[PDB]
Amino acid sequence: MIITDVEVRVFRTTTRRHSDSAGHAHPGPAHQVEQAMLTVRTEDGQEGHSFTAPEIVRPHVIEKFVKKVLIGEDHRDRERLWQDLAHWQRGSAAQLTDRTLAVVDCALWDLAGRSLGQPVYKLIGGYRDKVLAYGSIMCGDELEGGLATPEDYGRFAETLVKRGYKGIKLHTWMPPVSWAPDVKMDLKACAAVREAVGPDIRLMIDAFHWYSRTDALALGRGLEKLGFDWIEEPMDEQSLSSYKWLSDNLDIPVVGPESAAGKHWHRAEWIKAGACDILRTGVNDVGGITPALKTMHLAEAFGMECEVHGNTAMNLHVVAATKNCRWYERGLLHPFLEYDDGHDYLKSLSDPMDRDGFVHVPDRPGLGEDIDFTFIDNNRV
Ligand SMILES: [Mg+2]
Repeated sequence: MIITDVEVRVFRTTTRRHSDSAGHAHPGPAHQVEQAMLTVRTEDGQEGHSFTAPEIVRPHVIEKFVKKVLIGEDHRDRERLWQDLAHWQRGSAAQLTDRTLAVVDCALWDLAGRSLGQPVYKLIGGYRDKVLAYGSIMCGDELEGGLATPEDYGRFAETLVKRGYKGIKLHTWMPPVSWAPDVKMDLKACAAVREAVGPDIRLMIDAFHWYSRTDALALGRGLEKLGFDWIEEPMDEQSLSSYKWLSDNLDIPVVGPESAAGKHWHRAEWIKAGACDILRTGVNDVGGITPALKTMHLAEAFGMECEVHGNTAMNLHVVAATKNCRWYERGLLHPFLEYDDGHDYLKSLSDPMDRDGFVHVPDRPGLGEDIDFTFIDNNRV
């Protein structure tokens, strides 16, 4: 069960998903994007895999940090290995990130699952085999017929309800969109969606992540008359105090923190200070499945829900293994893209959804990602 190799394979995936200068996703021309796959192998030849961006698992990080911690170690000692990596972050000159911790932890979970022939959520201790998912809409754009106007969001929302989604979350306009951000426009989009889907579909909004306190209050107040389930990260999450203030001034539930650093430790501070009404976590945000589970348990002890940020198997398994999370986040979605088509490097979807809005966790070992190793080999960088 001893780890003998840690390898990274970079390949090209064909996609229409682009990201602007601020990191927001948008649909664009079909192009090839470099993707990396991390593989951990043991003495007996068993392997575990996980995907991430090339820079996160580049040679510098693999040689200086990851191999030194994993090679020659019992792969099942996930807590000891995660803690070893966490301990080296402070002195890593800012290069050993939570993102690197997440991919390594995920590969370790996949390795244990594949080695035992067990789905990761079943190994953790399963709670549910299927879970409701909300359609998470991409940030706004300036594409005619895409997500350029409030009406465009309303029209896309109708399409998502038809698909089966019981919940819908809007990500509104953000720079570099020429005129963004604009609280009034964001509210018009929210109103358009509510008008289009009716009062029975659950709605949420994840607007510009850096609004001032005054703008966030105006946004939240406008959401009141629309009956939205929650307002997500409307202000810079580095300001815990701003969230304590905003929560005390809004009726609508505030969910967070999504992007704030500090992993589960910082999440505890948000609970202690009453900075949110619903907690938030994510495998990529807190450094892996291991710390994500800790954040779920933390929230549960306070009788709170903890909504998991992000799609893909790693997050789906956390959701399936816990009770205090209302949804699995399926997206990001856009009218110009067909999410159900999947990825070219995966033979099947990790998160198939039925016509009733329930995603069914695949009955496959580990994270259950149906990897097309042949495609990856044929498209190596
Ligand atoms: Mg968000």
